[PDB]
Order: sequence, then structure tokens, then C-alpha cells
Amino acid sequence: TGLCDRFRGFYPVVIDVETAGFNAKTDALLEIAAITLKMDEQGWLMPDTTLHFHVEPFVGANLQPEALAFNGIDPNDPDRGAVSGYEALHEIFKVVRKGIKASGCNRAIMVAHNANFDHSFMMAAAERASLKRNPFHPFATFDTAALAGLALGQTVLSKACQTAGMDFDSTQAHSALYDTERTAVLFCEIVNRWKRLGGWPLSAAE
Amino acid sequence: TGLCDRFRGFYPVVIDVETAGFNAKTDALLEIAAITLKMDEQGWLMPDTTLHFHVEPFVGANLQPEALAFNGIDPNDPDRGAVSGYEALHEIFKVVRKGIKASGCNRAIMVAHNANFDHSFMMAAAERASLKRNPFHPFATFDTAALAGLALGQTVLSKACQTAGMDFDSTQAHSALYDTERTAVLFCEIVNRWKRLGGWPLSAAEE
Ligand SMILES: [Co+2]
Ligand SMILES: [Co+2]
Ligand SMILES: [Mg+2]
Ligand SMILES: [Mg+2]
Repeated sequence: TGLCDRFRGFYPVVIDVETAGFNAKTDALLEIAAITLKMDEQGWLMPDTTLHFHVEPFVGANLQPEALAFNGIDPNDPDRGAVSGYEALHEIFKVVRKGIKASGCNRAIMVAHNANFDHSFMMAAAERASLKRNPFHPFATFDTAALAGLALGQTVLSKACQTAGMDFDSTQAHSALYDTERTAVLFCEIVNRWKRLGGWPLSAAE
Repeated sequence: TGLCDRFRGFYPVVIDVETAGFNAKTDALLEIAAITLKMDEQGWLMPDTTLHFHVEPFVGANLQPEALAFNGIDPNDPDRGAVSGYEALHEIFKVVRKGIKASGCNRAIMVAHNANFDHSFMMAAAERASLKRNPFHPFATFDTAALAGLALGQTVLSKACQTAGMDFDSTQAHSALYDTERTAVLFCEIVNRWKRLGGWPLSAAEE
């Protein structure tokens, strides 16, 4: 019933980013949020710690007009309270390492909707900042689009949440924090439903 | 109980590649296999068509020594029955479009273990070949590592298959065809087990 027992020692951390384009190498990271998870004594999964940041475009970054028009972000607005990617990621890694230790896990794994995209941007931001001992697995992820495809027959975030009986407010859809929170509740509902129906533990079916 | 109903019209196709390195843009594709899926009238999921190819390294391709040592592949061996990437993918795409049409789906979705890797490579190969109307979704995948994590609490292919009660022969682990077939069976047993436990369809829980 321990978190470290559930995914062979992977510590699931839910992540969402907003960006200034599709290229993780060249395009700015603009927002990032992170939610760690915990299991209670009965082995039920729920959100734990929540972090969120507006991120300043890195020096030399590209910004796609079409991307800014899509997500509504204006990185030039001095009232957005941006911090550096270094500051944002450094804080996330600190919280994540602490969770990993506390829970007895060995490595963090990113949980995200269409996880490749977010993984790519987070890793590149990590590399730009020269952060040491990145707690996240360098290529494994838990894509909630695929998990929802299985659990709920839906692959789009908003539709998956709806099918799962969750609220989803589209006016908040371009916010990394909102998306991260909805995805965390979504992931937990999928893991918990699996357990509740007798799919886990593997011994439970008998 | 229709395949097209199961994943909002995504036609799932299991894929595995073997490569001459980690870079999808610059490293050679060396093997690729593909297995389409079908559902019976009761809604159970199983393999349909199987394809497999040894792939000739594309002109200008990089080949990492460490990658060849890892997977045991020697691209210079004239007995390996290699075909061009164009030929391999053209034939896979043809089988896939036919399945999509036959089943009434709208697009194919790649099923693979650590699917981003395979997706990157397949997309790059399609692009090198100038293939039109790629049946596959440009970024969505069904990663079986993540699905196995949920279903079986395991993320490594061989361990996942074992936990699922499947055989897994490590001497065949570097073969795209073998990996694809194991991954197809794994995916199907995960989908089928969810249905049989009463997790699908969504209305089953109250009947
Ligand atoms: Co940055
Ligand atoms: Co090729
Ligand atoms: Mg997102
Ligand atoms: Mg593979």
C-alpha cells in the first residue's frame, strides 16, 4: 500500500508547461507547474505538494507569435511575476528530491498529458540551467492521454476529465497550474478506480 | 464493441524499431515491425496483421558503434534481407490505411513501449521517404510502459510481460518483430483485463 511499491520505486510527479512554441530546444518555457502525489495508509493516491511559476523567457529564446496568441501569455508584461527557469526548476527539484527520500522511492517520473512535449521542455530547461542530479527519469513518462485512452476511452484532456466526472473549465485551459491540477486529479482517479475495481494489487482478484 | 468506438476513432498499431543510435534525425533506422489490431464481435482486442522489415541505413545516416554492439545488428551483412526505409514504411502505411478504412476509424495511433522513441524514428523515416498522407497521428501515442505501470506496476517490457504471465525470451530482445509481438500481446491483455474486470465499457460497473 506504499507509494514506492506501486510503480517499482518511481515517484510520480505531475507536470504541465506552457511555451512560446513547439520546439523544446529553441522556444521559451513560459509557465510550469508541478504536483507531487502521496498514498494514504490504505494505498489510495492523492495530490500532495503543489508548485507553480511564471517563467521568464531564457536569454536567446525564440517566441512564436502564433504560440503567444494561442495561450494568451505576454512575457513582456511586468506584472506577470516571472522567475528564471533556474529558480523554478531548482525549487521543483528540491521538493521532488525531498518527496522521493520521504517515500523511499529511487527516481521521479513525469506524469503529464501528452507527456513527451512537457518532458522535452522540462529537460531542456534543466539543461539550460545546468542543474545537477535531476531527480526525473531521463526518458520514461506516464502519459495521461494514453492512460485515459485505456481507462476512459478518451485522449483529450478536457473530454477525459468530463468522462471521468470531473469539472473542466475551458477559460483556464491555457494555465499550467490549472492543467496540472486537473491532470493530477485525473491520474489519481484512474489509478484509484483501477484499485477499487480489483485490478490492483495483483493478488486482489482472487 | 467496435474497434473504432474503443479509442474515439484511433486505429491502434503496435510498432517497434531498432536503430543505430538515440538520435531520430541523424541515426539509421535498422529494423521496424508493425502489428495492427482487431476486435471480435464481443469486443475483445487481438492482433490482426503483422509486418516486419530489416531496414537499409539511409544515405548519410550516422551509425553509433555502441548501438550496434548493443543490438547485435551488422548493417553491412548482405544476407540480412534489408529493404529501403521507403519500402518498409510504404508497405506499413498501406496496410494501416486499409485497416482504418475497413474498421471506420479516422487515424492510426502508435502503440509502443516507451513510445516517444519509436514515434520519433518512424516519423523521421516517413519524412526521409517523402511519404504522403501519413496515417499516424503526428504526436499522440499509446506508451505501453505507462500502461503497464498502471495495469501491472511495471515499466520494463520484459518484466511487464512476465508479471502479466507472458513468456519473454531475452535472446530475442533486440528483434523488432519479437518486441512488437510481445508488446501487442501485452497491450491486448491490458485492454482486455480492464474490460473483463468491469472497467469497460463505462456502464458495466452498474450492471
Ligand atoms: Co528556461
Ligand atoms: Co530510413
Ligand atoms: Mg499541456
Ligand atoms: Mg523498443
